[PDB]
Amino acid sequence: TRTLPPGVSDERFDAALQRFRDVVGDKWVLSTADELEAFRDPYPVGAAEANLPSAVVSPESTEQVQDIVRIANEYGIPLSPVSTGKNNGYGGAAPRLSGSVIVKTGERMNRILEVNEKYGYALLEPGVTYFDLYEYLQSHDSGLMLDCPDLGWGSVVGNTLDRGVGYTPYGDHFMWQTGLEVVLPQGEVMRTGMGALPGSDAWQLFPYGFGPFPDGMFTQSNLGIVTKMGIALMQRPPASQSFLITFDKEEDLEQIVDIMLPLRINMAPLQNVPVLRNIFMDAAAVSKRTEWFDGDGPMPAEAIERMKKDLDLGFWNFYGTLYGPPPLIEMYYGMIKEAFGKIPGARFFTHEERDDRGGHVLQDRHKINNGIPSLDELQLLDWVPNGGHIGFSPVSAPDGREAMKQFEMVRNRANEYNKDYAAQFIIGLREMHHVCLFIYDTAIPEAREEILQMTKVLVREAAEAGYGEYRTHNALMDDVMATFNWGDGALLKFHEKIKDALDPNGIIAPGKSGIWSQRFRGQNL
Amino acid sequence: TRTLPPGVSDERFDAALQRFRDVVGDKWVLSTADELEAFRDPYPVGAAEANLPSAVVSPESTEQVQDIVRIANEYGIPLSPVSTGKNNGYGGAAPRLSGSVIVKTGERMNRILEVNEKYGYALLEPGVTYFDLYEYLQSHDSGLMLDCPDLGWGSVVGNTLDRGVGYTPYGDHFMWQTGLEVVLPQGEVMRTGMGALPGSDAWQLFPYGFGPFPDGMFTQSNLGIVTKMGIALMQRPPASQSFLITFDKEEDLEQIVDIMLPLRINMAPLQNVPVLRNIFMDAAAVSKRTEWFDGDGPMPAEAIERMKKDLDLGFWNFYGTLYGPPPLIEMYYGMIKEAFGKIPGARFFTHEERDDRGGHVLQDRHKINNGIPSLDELQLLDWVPNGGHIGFSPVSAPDGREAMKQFEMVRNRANEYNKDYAAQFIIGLREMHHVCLFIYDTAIPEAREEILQMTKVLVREAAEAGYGEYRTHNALMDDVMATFNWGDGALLKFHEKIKDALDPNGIIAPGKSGIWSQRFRGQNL
Ligand SMILES: *Cc1cc2c(cc1C)nc1c(=O)[nH]c(=O)nc-1n2C[C@H](O)[C@H](O)[C@H](O)COP(=O)(O)OP(=O)(O)OC[C@H]1O[C@@H](n2cnc3c(N)ncnc32)[C@H](O)[C@@H]1O
Ligand SMILES: *Cc1cc2c(cc1C)nc1c(=O)[nH]c(=O)nc-1n2C[C@H](O)[C@H](O)[C@H](O)COP(=O)(O)OP(=O)(O)OC[C@H]1O[C@@H](n2cnc3c(N)ncnc32)[C@H](O)[C@@H]1O
Ligand SMILES: C/C=C/c1ccc(O)c(OC)c1
Ligand SMILES: C/C=C/c1ccc(O)c(OC)c1
Repeated sequence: TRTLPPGVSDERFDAALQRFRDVVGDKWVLSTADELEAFRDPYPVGAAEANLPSAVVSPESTEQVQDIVRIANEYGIPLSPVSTGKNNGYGGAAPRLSGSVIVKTGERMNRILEVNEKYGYALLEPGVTYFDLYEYLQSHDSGLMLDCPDLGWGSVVGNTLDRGVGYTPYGDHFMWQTGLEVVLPQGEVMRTGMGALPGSDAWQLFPYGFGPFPDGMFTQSNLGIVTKMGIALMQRPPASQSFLITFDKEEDLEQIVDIMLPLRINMAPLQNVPVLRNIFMDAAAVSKRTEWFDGDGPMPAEAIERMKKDLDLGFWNFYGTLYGPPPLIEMYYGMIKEAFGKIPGARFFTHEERDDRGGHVLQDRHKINNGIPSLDELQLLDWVPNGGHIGFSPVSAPDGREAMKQFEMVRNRANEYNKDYAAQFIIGLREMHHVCLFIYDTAIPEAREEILQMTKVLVREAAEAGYGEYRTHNALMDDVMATFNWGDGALLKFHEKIKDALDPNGIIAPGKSGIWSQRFRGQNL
Repeated sequence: TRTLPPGVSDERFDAALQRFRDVVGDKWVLSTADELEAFRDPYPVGAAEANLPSAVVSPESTEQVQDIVRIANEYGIPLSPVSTGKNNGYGGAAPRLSGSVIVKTGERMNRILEVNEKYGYALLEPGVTYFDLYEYLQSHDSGLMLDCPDLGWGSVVGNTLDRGVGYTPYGDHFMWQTGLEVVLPQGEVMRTGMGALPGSDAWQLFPYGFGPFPDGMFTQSNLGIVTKMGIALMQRPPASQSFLITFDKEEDLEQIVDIMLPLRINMAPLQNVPVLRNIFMDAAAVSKRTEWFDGDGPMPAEAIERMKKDLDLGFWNFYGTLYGPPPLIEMYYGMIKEAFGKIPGARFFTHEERDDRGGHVLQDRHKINNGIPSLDELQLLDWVPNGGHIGFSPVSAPDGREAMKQFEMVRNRANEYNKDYAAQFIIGLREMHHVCLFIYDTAIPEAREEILQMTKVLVREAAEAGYGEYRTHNALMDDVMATFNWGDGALLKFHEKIKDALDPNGIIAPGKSGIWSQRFRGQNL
């Protein structure tokens, strides 16, 4: 049947659609079943249908966004804002609440408003992709570099709004976000920071402004539709060098992490955001599962050994980058070798030293860690047919015992539900994002349901061990928010109060981060 | 006459006081005229009496803070939270709204809850001063260092909650804040970030947690009473060196700033937060005004030259610190000399090369910039009798011309109101906090009034030129918030909406940052 917003009739939904067309143009509102297929989660989770959009609206400007918001308030139509809608692993462009209208800001609001070479910043609309900004920087012979996630087709803005991550020293996107413009849930427009001071030139210079600092409240949030965002850009260093350290054993995880911490916490000699990837992650990037194993169930030990040998990789593979004058690089690299060289079986390779298939990941990281966006990691989804992934993404202390515990816990369930567990620890100064990608066949109802049930188990079991997720998929948002229930669910109650105050009609992305406005609470969708 | 909360009778106040004594104990509620004299602003602004507390309550736990808040809500009594109450220049411990009860959290909530050597952080109650944490670190032979403002008697927490600043690489306090516990305006308690996850070890490891990120909303804010805060701590480097560069001309300001920017924006060779201080600031630190000029008006140029010559300082004096192995320090100092040595008249001194009176500020910065707290700068307040100061603190782009225009704009009004303009530019990566301290005799009603009128003029003039303040005094909060009125006052309306939703009875620090809850709006308070 036609997907309709909750509580809204065919007839009223038709009238609302026409008003959206009055604002944006007929070509810029999609509402047929065929046209909406493209906006389904590409990596669906759960057997049953879920996260169904009712329409897609593509506004050209902040004023059109305002008008759309006003219409949605009058009709009681929920709006789900995206930038580019490439949140794959977490839902793609699909709304948490079925029946919502997707507001695809990035389709037409895709301008680079300013790149300031002197002060090292950009001012962006939501449709500027990493590729788009890279092209700009290259075209203008900029001395600045961007910080990108693994896939360059996402949005500088949109990735930041979900507190996404990259891998240069500017890898904490939200840290470097400076100023934003947002349309609030009843249609009012607001600028944060120094941008609230008319005529200031400091909107991208000083993030805080005056008074309570609100920008974080627009991240992983349903408090508005963001229309402009600033971000600091790092100066490109004079030289760089990337390296891979292979570690032979699953059980080396503990020592790897413990040796890493003292080298990272001061931002030297580990200057970039290191990643520690398991052999499933690296093999999926360069090969299909049937190259190593075509039986049933989890891949046997002997098959794991063949991936390692054929690709010349370890069970754990550490990738980092160094920057600066050549002698600084050499000094740092020497320190890294000496430290991690304690682990029996450790082998080191720079980006100049390996040109082979297994080395493809190191070459990709050398691009990414130098702000050169890439789509090479899309190959991961060829690991099994109709491949998809979901991101289960607990936070870990930068402690080997903790990391090992988390690894063992996830691996036990992955094996039990027959899903391959590819791991990427993303290593900050004092924490790691432990990204667990389960790669699966999206066509098969039981695969999708095992994914859902396995990840619900892992959310709960992680939380019982004191671990929480940094980011999650539409299907897990209620379960993850339910783990952050210190003080009798104080955090969620606080969010809901602000939600209801700013969005009295319950319009913007209901259910994002488990935050449902009053009219939807307790309805279980 | 007895100071009472607004619309609260003598008897209703006496009843409240009793309820507060029941919670905290008799000794820990102050309510006599002369016990309250000590909580008046030490540097009063304006001729007329303002910012009068009705009582001070000193809780020993979060549970007590919750009960005090519940009592206040029942009675309609405003509560103005402070940590140590040393926000001198901006109000001291005094409340914005006369008749509020000061909640002096730090008197008895003064425990160092954790200092973690491995992960480099502290979890703190509000009463922990910089001197307290320093003593802890020294006693335990820690490898960590703290980051302090110029006066060590403040609160690690309280300073961060007003987005205050220090001078090491960790000098953006709010940037390094990681987790907090807050009592919300009806008495609910909440932990942010990973602290919301029961049993997490990552409260001080990963700041954002899950969902909308709220910690900024409790800074320069009246949304709660903070009871615990975490902060990252830097590893002490193996060596450090501080330096002074003196510049001879008032007109050198533009070139100093333009040369500085490329050396600062990448955190090297200017690793620390540089300060650029004028001769008035440095002379006040070491000498009284009457040493150089006796006369009620602006200091003549010949007296300025005498200050410079006797103290062997410039009109502009640049202070920085370098850290790391001794060869790194040498490369960076050499670069700094080569760049700033292009300004005619520039002279360079390390912390080993001055033992004279004018060198005293260098020695003090060498402490501060190494996380060694000091109160030597209290000498500034001896510039004139009964000395006080107010901070007029605009943000500047790191542009020489902008810094010069601000300098000239402020200097001109200072002349007109007969106040000396002491300047300290605090230089971030992409912005400067341009702190203007006006030092005056707090005992002369007319001087307190000129300070008020002058600074009201400066706020308006600066906003007409596109400059806003990062932080301000109780007397200026409304005027400063009024400058940030892009989009017909959008930012303030947003803040009011949240305030009213969290604080329906209008209890917590009414008027902080210009944010008044519903029962107080449109009033002359
Ligand atoms: C499958 C996968 C995913 C992945 C990755 C590797 C693989 C194989 N590596 C990643 C990495 O290195 N770092 C990282 O942060 N994420 C990584 N991913 C996940 C995903 O690809 C990316 O994060 C991607 O950049 C996110 O998608 P996009 O950038 O297109 O962002 P979006 O879908 O438009 O928005 C995400 C959410 O943010 C909120 N949002 C977005 N725009 C707005 C506006 N304008 N206003 C309000 N809120 C907005 C929404 O919640 C939206 O859903
Ligand atoms: C006169 C002066 C001041 C000064 C300075 C040099 C001189 C000569 N140099 C400074 C510097 O280098 N950096 C800096 O940040 N400030 C400097 N100042 C100003 C002042 O001395 C310090 O900032 C000082 O540390 C601040 O005072 P304190 O640390 O005691 O903090 P507070 O008065 O307790 O709190 C300030 C405000 O924060 C909010 N607050 C505080 N505690 C709470 C709790 N628990 N809950 C909610 N809000 C709280 C209040 O708004 C409070 O007024
Ligand atoms: C190789 C995968 C990287 C990744 C990093 C961070 C994420 O949140 C993520 O989500 C699917 C994926
Ligand atoms: C020497 C003055 C330092 C200072 C720095 C930052 C401030 O906000 C400030 O305010 C009174 C003072």
